[PDB]
Amino acid sequence: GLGKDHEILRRRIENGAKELWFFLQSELKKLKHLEGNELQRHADEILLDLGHHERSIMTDLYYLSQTDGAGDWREKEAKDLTELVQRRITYLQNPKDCSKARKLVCNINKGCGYGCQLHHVVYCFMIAYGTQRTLILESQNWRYATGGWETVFRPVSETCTDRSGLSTGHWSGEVNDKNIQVVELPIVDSLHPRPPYLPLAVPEDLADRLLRVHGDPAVWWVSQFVKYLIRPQPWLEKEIEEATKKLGFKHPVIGVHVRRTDKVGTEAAFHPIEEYMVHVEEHFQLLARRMQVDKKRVYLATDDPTLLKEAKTKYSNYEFISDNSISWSAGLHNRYTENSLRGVILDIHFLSQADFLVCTFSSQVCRVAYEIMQTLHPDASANFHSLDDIYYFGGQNAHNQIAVYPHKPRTEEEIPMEPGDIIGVAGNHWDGYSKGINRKLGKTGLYPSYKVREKIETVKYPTYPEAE
Amino acid sequence: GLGKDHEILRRRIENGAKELWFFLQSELKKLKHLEGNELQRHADEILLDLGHHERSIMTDLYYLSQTDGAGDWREKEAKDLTELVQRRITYLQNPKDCSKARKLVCNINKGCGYGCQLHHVVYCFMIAYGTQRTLILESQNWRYATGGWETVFRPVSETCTDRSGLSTGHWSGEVNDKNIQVVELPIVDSLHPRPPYLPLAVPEDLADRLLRVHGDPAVWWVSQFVKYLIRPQPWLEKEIEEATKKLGFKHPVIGVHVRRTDKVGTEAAFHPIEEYMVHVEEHFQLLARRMQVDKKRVYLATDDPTLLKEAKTKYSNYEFISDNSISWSAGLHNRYTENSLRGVILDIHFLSQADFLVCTFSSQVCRVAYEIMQTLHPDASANFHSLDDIYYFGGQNAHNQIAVYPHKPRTEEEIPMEPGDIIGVAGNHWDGYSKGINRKLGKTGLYPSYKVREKIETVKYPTYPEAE
Ligand SMILES: Nc1nc2c(ncn2[C@@H]2O[C@H](COP(=O)(O)OP(=O)(O)O)[C@@H](O)[C@H]2O)c(=O)[nH]1
Ligand SMILES: Nc1nc2c(ncn2[C@@H]2O[C@H](COP(=O)(O)OP(=O)(O)O)[C@@H](O)[C@H]2O)c(=O)[nH]1
Repeated sequence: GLGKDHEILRRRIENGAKELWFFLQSELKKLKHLEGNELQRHADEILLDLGHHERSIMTDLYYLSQTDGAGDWREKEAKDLTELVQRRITYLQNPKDCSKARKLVCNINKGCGYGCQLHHVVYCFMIAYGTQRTLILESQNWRYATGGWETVFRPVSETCTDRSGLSTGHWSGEVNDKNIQVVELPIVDSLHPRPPYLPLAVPEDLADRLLRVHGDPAVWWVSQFVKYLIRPQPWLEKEIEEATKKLGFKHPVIGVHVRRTDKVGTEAAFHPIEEYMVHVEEHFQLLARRMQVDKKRVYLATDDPTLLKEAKTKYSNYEFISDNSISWSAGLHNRYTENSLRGVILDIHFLSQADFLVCTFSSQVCRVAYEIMQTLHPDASANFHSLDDIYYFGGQNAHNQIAVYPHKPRTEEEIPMEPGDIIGVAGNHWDGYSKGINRKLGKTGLYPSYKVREKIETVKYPTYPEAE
Repeated sequence: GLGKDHEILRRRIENGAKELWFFLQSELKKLKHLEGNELQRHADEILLDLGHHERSIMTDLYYLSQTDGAGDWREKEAKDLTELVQRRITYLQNPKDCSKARKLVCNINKGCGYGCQLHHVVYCFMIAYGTQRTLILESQNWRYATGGWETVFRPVSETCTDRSGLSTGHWSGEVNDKNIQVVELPIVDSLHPRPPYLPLAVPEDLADRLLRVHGDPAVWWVSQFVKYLIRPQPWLEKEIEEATKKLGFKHPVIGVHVRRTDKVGTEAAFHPIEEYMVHVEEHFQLLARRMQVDKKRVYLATDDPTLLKEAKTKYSNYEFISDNSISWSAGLHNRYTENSLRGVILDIHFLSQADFLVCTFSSQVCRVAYEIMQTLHPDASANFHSLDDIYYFGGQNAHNQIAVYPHKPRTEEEIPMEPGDIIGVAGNHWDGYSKGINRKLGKTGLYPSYKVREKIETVKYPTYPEAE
């Protein structure tokens, strides 16, 4: 039948939202007959009260997601899917005869940072999976560690790591390469023609089961290849375990990635420590409603060695967990060394293990951590707050949404929408509005974020029946 | 396991609420840097936007309550519970040997109106059910019908309507009356001592099952005795069927009870038609998100014969279903007579069949309609908006709540609250705040309504196993 707690919680969520609406209607009407100081003090007081009121609703929603076996079922179903995908990838990557295997050769040496390079391999991997070719990762002279991938990670194959074959060619399309045994894939920006096995689409054979389980199936798919790629060598597995003990990493803990140095004034903006911490504080207030928070722990990953001292001074009621020598190694002068490589691998590891992630998704470092985080819980798709971009995968196809409720523009900055219009989302402004193009009309501008739904794209991937 | 629609909807409720919070933080920050007419225009625009947003959340919460068979299950369980209770009541009321049966004698001539008098009979009935006494209703000279209860309703017993017995006494307590066959019950104001079988408590053997099904078990329990009492005589049953056809009562329709005449200046205030209609319009806006509303219908029940015309000209886009001659029969100089009794019974009936009820809960007329409504759907506990009181039953024990989140008073009109404090609630101001007494501190004042939860009270009632 129906669960007692499920029904109490659903009714409490309804009633809490109603009480919030009652409160808002009364307070905004009072507010619009004030001025000067009294107007501003009341505005602030309303926001304070709304914060706690909204967090109690979120708290009941968290409980609703777990009652009456839901949490256990979601865990068992997520575990079952990941074991299936990993089992497929492993079968693909370990043919019996390497001399006769179809192969796709990826070169790690894209000229960029660790996250960008890791995502390059993921993109190679996703296309190899889609074309039923064993991924051959060539990583000699990898600028972080010229010994190659196996400096930190397991080889991507136990049986087939050789690039030999009866015929080799540069990628030219799935059909043309039908009978070519070894195909060389370039970086995505040089890829012509593009195949369908790219983010943010998901395999159509997994799409239905994924909706039952995960809030963002596109990231889940990406993360399955990240999971396989970062299988640690024995020594790295030990380094992570030793770091966990030495740093005192324990829960609850919130991860904060503050990207500075060369990202400032090229691809992203400078963000002061206070802009990250408002969301850290907001989230610990949430956690405190459902668990006791002995100590407010923040794992701080940054390429600015001076930030740790600044944060500690400004937030003395927080315990900042952070490896300042790792920060030093991320500086421009030492970035492309093995010591630095392991610094970022560890920072990304602990970022990914946190209960919540606050950062700028414009940085590949945070995206990797967010991606890995998906492999650690049934549905961690919402456990982040980004100060700029929404989730994206460099080289993805167009991210589209579908308008569900009509919108009449109130200013010229807003675009109109009718239920069913394809909206190409460029970003969420985290203020109730997103920016995108209404492809129906060809107009670009702002629209209310709640009035659209995600347009999840599917692709016919192989399902590797033999892997069972 | 978990339903696909259930999970999509829960996540959409979460995101919808997140986006509402993002919107409010942005818009309230903007409001506090505006003044004058500019400030008032933006505040009105924000409220329009918020309304549509809140209803999209409420709509999804509605859909959530129906997915994966929850509606069918809720329907079947509500039917079993009422069939069980009615079967028990019918067993209690119809002993084989009336001359030997324990009886409780109730006199209908409490000096008040029909709703108050019906609830007096409910109060007698409830105490009779708890003490395993057959209810004996004495209704001669009823101010509404000199011929008594059976002028309109069926006798409360088919086998035992005679007050005879070997001993008789005035109420003096279940223990002192253990061996007294016939006990005479006064009105609740003169009841000494009080037994446990009064609202808002519910029977402990039903309490868990009612929480799975119903949002206000106290009203559900009351409604079970109302349902039994208003079983109609043949002439009145046909009268109801003919009024339905003649008035064009069909769905969707919203019931509006406007109580004036002698209630104004004594127990309630005058409320203009506009005040009821804002909530009528708001609920039709909600309904339109999930269904096609061909016409916006209102069943107007009122004791002011001049209102139907004013309402019709003020709301030319609405269809008003009303019996103006019933409104006239309710006039002060002619209210206590059968034709008027018939009028209020039909008015209450149609109010109770509406999809939503807008009224003043300070009027017993609306409370009766709200109670009957609980017997028409699995869970209609929330299908109302009162302009003044919350639900209450005349004579009920103290309605207490339990503070769940702490509260520091911002003004002197508010009371402090700590988790666990017992709060005796006087009312809900429908603005985010309630009024009550923090019984721990002995302070009266205002507190945020969402910070408390309802303290469901249970009583050990007989279960009448023999009734199966
Ligand atoms: N250890 C560590 N290294 C960082 C951090 N932020 C940036 N770096 C270094 O700078 C590089 C940034 O390049 P990339 O991973 O492609 O991410 P992006 O440039 O921020 O988009 C990383 O790979 C690291 O080597 C940090 O918080 N910790
Ligand atoms: N037919 C009809 N009678 C009404 C209406 N409002 C009030 N009355 C009459 O006035 C009485 C009001 O007394 P009561 O039922 O105890 O409720 P209350 O006085 O409003 O709290 C009703 O019982 C009716 O007899 C109405 O809308 N329709």
